[PDB]
Amino acid sequence: TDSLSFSFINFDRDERNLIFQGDAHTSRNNILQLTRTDSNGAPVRSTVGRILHSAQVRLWEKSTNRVANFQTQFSFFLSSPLSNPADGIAFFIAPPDTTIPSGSAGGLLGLFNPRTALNESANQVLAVEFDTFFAQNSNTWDPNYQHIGIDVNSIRSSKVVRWERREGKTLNVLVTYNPSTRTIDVVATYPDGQRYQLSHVVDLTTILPEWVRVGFSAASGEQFQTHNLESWSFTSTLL
Amino acid sequence: TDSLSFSFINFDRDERNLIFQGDAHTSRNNILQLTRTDSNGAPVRSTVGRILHSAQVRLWEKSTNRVANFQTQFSFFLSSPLSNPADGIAFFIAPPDTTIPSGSAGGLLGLFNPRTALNESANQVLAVEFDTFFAQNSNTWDPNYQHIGIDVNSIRSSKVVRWERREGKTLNVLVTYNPSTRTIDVVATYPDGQRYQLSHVVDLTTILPEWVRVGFSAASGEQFQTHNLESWSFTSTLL
Ligand SMILES: CO[C@H]1O[C@H](CO)[C@@H](O)[C@H](O[C@H]2O[C@H](CO)[C@@H](O)[C@H](O)[C@@H]2O)[C@@H]1O
Ligand SMILES: CO[C@H]1O[C@H](CO)[C@@H](O)[C@H](O[C@H]2O[C@H](CO)[C@@H](O)[C@H](O)[C@@H]2O)[C@@H]1O
Ligand SMILES: *[C@@H]1O[C@H](CO)[C@@H](O)[C@H](O)[C@H]1NC(C)=O
Ligand SMILES: *[C@@H]1O[C@H](CO)[C@@H](O)[C@H](O)[C@H]1NC(C)=O
Ligand SMILES: [Ca+2]
Ligand SMILES: [Ca+2]
Ligand SMILES: [Mn+2]
Ligand SMILES: [Mn+2]
Repeated sequence: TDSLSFSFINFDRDERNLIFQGDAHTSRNNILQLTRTDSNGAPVRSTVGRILHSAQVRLWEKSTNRVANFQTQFSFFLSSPLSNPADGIAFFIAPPDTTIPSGSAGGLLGLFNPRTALNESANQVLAVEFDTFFAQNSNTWDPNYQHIGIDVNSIRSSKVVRWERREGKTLNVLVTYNPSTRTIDVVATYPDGQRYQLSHVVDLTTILPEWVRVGFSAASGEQFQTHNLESWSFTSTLL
Repeated sequence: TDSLSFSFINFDRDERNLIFQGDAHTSRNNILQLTRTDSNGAPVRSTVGRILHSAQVRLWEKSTNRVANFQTQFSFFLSSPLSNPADGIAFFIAPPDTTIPSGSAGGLLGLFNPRTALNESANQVLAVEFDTFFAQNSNTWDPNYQHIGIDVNSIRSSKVVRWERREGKTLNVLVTYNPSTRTIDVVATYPDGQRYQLSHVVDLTTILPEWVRVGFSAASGEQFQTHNLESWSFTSTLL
């Protein structure tokens, strides 16, 4: 596979190219609802949902020292009745057989096991997190504010920028990887022009295997919110 | 899925996004060898191989009357010691669960069952065939010359154009579907400029289900040749 691209303007109840994990489901409004809701659509405690595209990405080739670039765009909104809604949504990249770790329903965002969430040698994941919950006695790795973070094999972000959750409002995001500069760049905006930018230098060939899957994860622990993925496009080329 | 694209500059022995059926395999020269070879690489009798991309294409949407377009490019060469090498290679589109029919190793090109190969109501397939074998007492549906054909639910092509097989030589092909004119167009060239063109009006929403897979099939019966797929790119958008 030397190039791969796909897009979801919205999400289809009869989709065939998504792997659904945990509580992820497609709503009647063509929204990918990652986390569990009750019969009235209200968010509930202790839930993880994830999606991965069924098509795998060749991120690099050992035999030839080629590396892929990628560009991905997505939009989402979060809703909750709580003053401290939790826990957040992340774009992520992981080995193709990745599954939801035990104990990941909460501040580990469906990406990490509590026993190894800070142990880089035990993980293989790149994530861009939109983290709404930062209580310092439970999310001890977090900054003391809502934030966007680039995560490399750890729930402790390598880089963060302060971010403002806006109840019910859509955030649009562009994430790119440049293999020649080994840079992940993140740009996120709200419709009124409020902008967030974050970057981190990481050689993805050192943290991920040759073939990966890409997708999204979200979770709630004892505090909760819906995590509503509205759209997603992805392009990759193996230079 | 509102758009899907992928490409193979050549073929990877460690590919992850191809469904291999029958004798299809990837050679040490990064060639997709569809049909069976012996230990010396020589083609053998009575073999079918097919590949399908693992990602499914939404060809149309019943709920919304949207229809996809697609453009696909590929190249292949055929090799054989015989005066009458057989049987040919086809690009095809079929339901996602499609498998090799029994008795398809020969002039049915790995696409049809002998009992229903001419019964349109029993099939769901669009194929563009490159047919090298036309003996009139066994391939009774064929023109009496080598040909490119557009096949709609039948091994008897809806449209044909005379074509010249060239031993060991690469043919480059572009196939497109225009949903507004419901036209399949085929253009094939050899490096010296020799050109072949063929088109056929067929409403794909009337012959194929909403979700399909795309790929290639080749077969040999009592006469034989290798069917060597060199490259393949595919793009589709659901307008
Ligand atoms: C009200 O819940 C907060 O206080 C509790 C007691 O200190 C914590 O157990 C609780 O942590 C869990 O919920 C959060 C938010 O969903 C989650 O981030 C964390 O991983 C735990 O699941 C929370 O701090
Ligand atoms: C020498 O084989 C030709 O003559 C035989 C006797 O008439 C046929 O059985 C034979 O047909 C089978 O092979 C061809 C070529 O591979 C294939 O197109 C056909 O479907 C049969 O498998 C062939 O005509
Ligand atoms: C980190 O994880 C690896 C693999 O599970 C393990 O060998 C190592 O001991 C762990 N480190 C700590 C400090 O637990
Ligand atoms: C064609 O196929 C259909 C479905 O298998 C069958 O009902 C029909 O009788 C077939 N026609 C003939 C002439 O065999
Ligand atoms: Ca957190
Ligand atoms: Ca034939
Ligand atoms: Mn965080
Ligand atoms: Mn024919």
